[PDB]
Amino acid sequence: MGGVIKSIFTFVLIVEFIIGNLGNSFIALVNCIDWVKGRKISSVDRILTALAISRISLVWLIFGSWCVSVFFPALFATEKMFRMLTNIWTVINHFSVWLATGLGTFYFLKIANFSNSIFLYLKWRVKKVVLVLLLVTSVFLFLNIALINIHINASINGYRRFSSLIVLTSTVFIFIPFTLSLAMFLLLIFSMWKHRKKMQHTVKISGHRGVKSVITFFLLYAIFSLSFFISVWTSERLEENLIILSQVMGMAYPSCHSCVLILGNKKLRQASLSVLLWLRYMFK
Ligand SMILES: Cc1cc(C(F)(F)F)nc(Nc2ccccc2-c2nnn[nH]2)n1
Ligand SMILES: Cc1cc(C(F)(F)F)nc(Nc2ccccc2-c2nnn[nH]2)n1
Repeated sequence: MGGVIKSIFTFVLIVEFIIGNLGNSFIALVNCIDWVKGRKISSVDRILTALAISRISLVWLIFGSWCVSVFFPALFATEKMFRMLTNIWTVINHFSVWLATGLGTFYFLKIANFSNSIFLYLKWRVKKVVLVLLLVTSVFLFLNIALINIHINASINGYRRFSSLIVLTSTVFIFIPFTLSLAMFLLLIFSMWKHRKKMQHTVKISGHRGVKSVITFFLLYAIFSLSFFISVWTSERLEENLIILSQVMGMAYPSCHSCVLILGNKKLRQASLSVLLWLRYMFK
């Protein structure tokens, strides 16, 4: 039963790798092309391309880790790699997750409207707010690095793997930005619903159009949240082949969330449709 599970996990990891690579590469390439040929890019475009760069870095790191675990695994068994690779992974993943959270904050501030003066101040200071949020969050990165390093050092000292708790720490420190992003998304949905309710009563229908793209983000949130809920249960519930399971699980968000951005964004959606129609045309 182990062999079939391992093969299925490897295949799903391979498809995740290729899909994430192609999606993030498409995002970065279209943004760079539009930058080169005039087309003054927007702040959202800059954030999207930076996120794509971070995600391609993360997927390359994870795929290299998998290759090292497959080819000459003796190197992977070394403690030095166990420490260095996880440190670089946590740094890159923290930066990527908080960049995504910054994109969400930019959306929430730019689009949503409220009567609370604090919200108005953050709304009109949005550009400095997101940059400070990215800079101030570095304290979380340093604390995560210190905690993971001390935990692995203690585990090694006791030994002279114990990933059930390192993965727990990673999940705990990944839920922190995710909860804020979910709360902000719910707040924006509430704002849009209230705006449309108020618009449908006084103003006639002839006069919150983003609900069309809200459906896909809800699906992504649900799927990723279910996978993460399964993660904590599986970390202690059963089995011990967590290396491949964790290696595939940690690559879902940067591999699939990018496609959601592609469909949710008008520019990326138009680029995807143009690519599809160009593929059709060249076929002749
Ligand atoms: C591909 C790879 C290899 C390694 C390792 F080489 F360091 F093992 N780590 C990780 N990062 C994780 C990401 C998500 C969940 C868990 C870990 C995790 N497992 N063990 N340590 N961190 N991803
Ligand atoms: C591209 C796009 C469009 C829409 C729309 F449906 F409102 F138009 N919504 C989102 N999502 C968010 C919305 C608010 C706050 C944060 C996120 C978020 N968090 N993580 N990723 N995006 N994104």
